[PDB]
Amino acid sequence: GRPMFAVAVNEFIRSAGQDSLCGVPDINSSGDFMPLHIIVKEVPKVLPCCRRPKIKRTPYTLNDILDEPCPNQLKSSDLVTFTEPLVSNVKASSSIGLQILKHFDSGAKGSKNFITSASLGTVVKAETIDITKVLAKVRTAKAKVENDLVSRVMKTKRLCLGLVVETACVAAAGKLTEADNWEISGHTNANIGEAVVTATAELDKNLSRKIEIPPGTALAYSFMDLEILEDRSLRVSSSAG
Amino acid sequence: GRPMFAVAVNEFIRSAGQDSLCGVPDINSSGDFMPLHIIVKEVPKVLPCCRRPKIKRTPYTLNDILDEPCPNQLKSSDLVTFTEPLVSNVKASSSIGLQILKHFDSGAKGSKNFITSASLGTVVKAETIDITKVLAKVRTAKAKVENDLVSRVMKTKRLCLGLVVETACVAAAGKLTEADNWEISGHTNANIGEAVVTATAELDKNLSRKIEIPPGTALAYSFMDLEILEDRSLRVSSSAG
Repeated sequence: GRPMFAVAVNEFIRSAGQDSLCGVPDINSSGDFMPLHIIVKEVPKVLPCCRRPKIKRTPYTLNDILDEPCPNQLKSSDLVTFTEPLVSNVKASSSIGLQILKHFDSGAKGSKNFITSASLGTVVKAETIDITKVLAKVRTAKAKVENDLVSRVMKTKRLCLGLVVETACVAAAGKLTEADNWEISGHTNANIGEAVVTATAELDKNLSRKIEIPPGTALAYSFMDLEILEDRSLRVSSSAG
Repeated sequence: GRPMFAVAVNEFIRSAGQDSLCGVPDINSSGDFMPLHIIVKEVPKVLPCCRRPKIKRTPYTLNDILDEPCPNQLKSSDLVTFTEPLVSNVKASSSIGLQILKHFDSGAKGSKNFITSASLGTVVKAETIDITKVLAKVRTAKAKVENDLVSRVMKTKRLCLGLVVETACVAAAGKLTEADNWEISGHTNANIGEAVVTATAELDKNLSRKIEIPPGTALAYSFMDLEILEDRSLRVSSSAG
């Protein structure tokens, strides 16, 4: 489930060829990785900034963080349509493979690999209506010290903020989410509601698991590093992941 | 040159589909990114572990760092043969594009993109003969406090070490390097000495620059994080970049 979703996510990212893309961690968290949402990077307390930071969802958006409002309207358009499954092999010993084996109650009966097949259908791109206006607000606004995330970020040096600016999602019939503020898009001829991932034991075709990826689910996203300066002003920069 | 090499590197990495791969920064540094070489990650003093670390070549290898020797023999084999050029577009405003424009003395005469074409020929994979034996030595050996890199790493918390374990290189007729300790490989039917990258002004086909990538040049590599514990013992872990 959560590992088989990661298979879908990794497959899309490997096919897209964009280095900046980050994977969405689970289906349940999808809504937290839409444009204008805020993510946090916290570097593990054990490691001395010698490990990649851990990226964590938050419930906040940019407007929860700015002293003055800012345009929150988003748009979505079709990005790619996969007409064939994305096929890979996962070794049972890898992190993903052990996670998958957890779902097989009696084990995989000696299988050393899982054959994974991800049918993604139509994937769409969500983004702000006018990224220029949002960047302009970042130049002009200040951070609300009232905000608890803002306070914690300004007092701690190990909390770093990220601003999601673009998200690749599996298609939906209408609005991708109800919580975010979407322009009314179009009813294009696309594949909706058929995204599915399967994993099969290498040594038993009848030993498989399968998850549906619900319409609208975010698969991957790109974000900008968001710095809060000591005078509460802001600055965004392009990240790499 | 250095930007057009980065075009080659990024093209290979985008084609390979391995998330762990890191790009070699320049042709001149290639030898420092072969298996068993040591890299350093230093996080910028300005950023509070909120930026990706900067990866830096060093002149050291694992045996410069261990108290006891360790097998240093490497092997190489053919990985992929590109039969067609890898074609992309670089915007003149991007970091890579401005770097490329520096090489055009009078400017690009208003061109907003560069058409880049990377002919990589046969790319080979360099790796240790027996990674198991090297990991075993990492489990058993200690770090030489005599070593200046070792001392600096143990006293500072912002210096992190990396151990290169696999390198993708453009093919060579014989040994990829003279400095490293290679087994004698094979004289396979491969394309050697034809790797070239070109960039052309979008608005003038007669305005171009071109670099040759010398046989044996490392393009990308994967590394393990190498930790020195307070008791001078060691530990490696898989990285992601």
